[PDB]
Amino acid sequence: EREELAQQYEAILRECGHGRFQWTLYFVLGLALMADGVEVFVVGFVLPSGMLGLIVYLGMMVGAFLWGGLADRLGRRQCLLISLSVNSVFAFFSSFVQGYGTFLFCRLLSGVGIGGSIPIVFSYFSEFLAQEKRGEHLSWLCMFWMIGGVYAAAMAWAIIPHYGWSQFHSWRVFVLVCAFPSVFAIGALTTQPESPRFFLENGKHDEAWMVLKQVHDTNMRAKQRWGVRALSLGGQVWGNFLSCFGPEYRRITLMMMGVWFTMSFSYYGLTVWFPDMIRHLQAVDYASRGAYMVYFVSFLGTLAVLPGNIVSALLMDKIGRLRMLAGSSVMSCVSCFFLSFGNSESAMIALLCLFGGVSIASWNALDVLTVELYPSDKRTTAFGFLNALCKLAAVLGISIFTSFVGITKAAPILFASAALALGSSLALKLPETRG
Ligand SMILES: COCc1nn2c(CN3C[C@@H](CCC(F)(F)F)CC3=O)c(C(F)(F)F)nc2s1
Repeated sequence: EREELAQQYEAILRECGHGRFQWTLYFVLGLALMADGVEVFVVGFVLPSGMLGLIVYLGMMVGAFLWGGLADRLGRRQCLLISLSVNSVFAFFSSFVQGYGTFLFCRLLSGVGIGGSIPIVFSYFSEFLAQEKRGEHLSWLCMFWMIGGVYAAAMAWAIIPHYGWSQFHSWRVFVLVCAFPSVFAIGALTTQPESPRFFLENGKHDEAWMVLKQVHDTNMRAKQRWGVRALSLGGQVWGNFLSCFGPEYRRITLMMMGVWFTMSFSYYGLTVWFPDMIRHLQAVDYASRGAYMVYFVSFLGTLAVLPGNIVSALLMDKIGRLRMLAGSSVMSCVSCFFLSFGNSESAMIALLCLFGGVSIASWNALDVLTVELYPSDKRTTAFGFLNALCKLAAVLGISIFTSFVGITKAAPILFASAALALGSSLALKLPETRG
């Protein structure tokens, strides 16, 4: 069967152990995730400078599902290469455009390219990690999203600190420097093999043996008519997506959808309500008598997330994944309640940092759970579907929370708190990755 092969694969991985190969691949996929973080920041904060920049999220969901589904039939390295190439190509194109139409079309296609970054990188990394400590290592890899977010925030604060709302223009230079991480990720990933789990599942056992030999050698330095092809490939992708909701994985997938949607909705609503709330406070304080404030707030908020991820990774395996996920979701809800006490910009930044640092642990734990609960034959399909669900949640939360801006700080707080409470409730029902 396929369960007995998993035990053999885990035995080979454990016998080899961690080493150079895993860390090199860790940095490669870290660059790949840095690209995704950069694009998320760019869409969330830079593109509006109005509401029509959400097209990039709406394309990120499509790309996430498409690349996740394809990665099971074609490969994690090949499909990640294709997706990162699309993202880099269109991010590079965006710089030379001369209007918002072409600019947003290029950003939409680059978002389609980068949508499948997270699913494929997480499945691809988890397929090289032994069960002994893969939670801590996936949590370590989660850091690179924060690195990319802070990188983009710093480059925006340094390059274009002024609004477009009243390579030559500063924003074009910012665009291409933000595209750089994708190019570095592609260049790094071209030097990596293909995950042997995918080869073994497809039937290329000899290629899986070659990949495992490469891993061991690297670690040893330590211690129309023809259109039926596309039609059938899409058919396999659809069949895997439908099997994710089969007699088994239906309850698991529904719980995963609920928790992922709650987390993403809350986070993406709040991180767009925070700079807007601070800016409205500044406006009313100047009335009590240009854009680099948003980028500085984003830089601080995404930088504050990194200590939380340091603590999460070191404690992911010592404590667990259900315990971490629950103790992070309820703490995120509590911090959403605390958001009321942020009655001034000074406190608003501190509460934003607190919320991010508290919440990163639930995302780490849920990554590990979603890669440990789905077999390799549907890991990337389900992960890409849930990433598309998260992007839709991000669009919905951004829209709602930006509609709340300047009216009341209790509606965003209660929306996020209810979302996180429902997410924590559904997370408590998630089965332990063990079963
Ligand atoms: C989109 O849903 C599938 C996944 N997305 N995703 C991410 C990307 N992040 C990090 C989150 C930070 C929340 C807060 F508040 F803690 F900072 C926001 C987001 O989108 C990661 C990680 F970056 F952590 F590696 N892991 C996965 S799975």
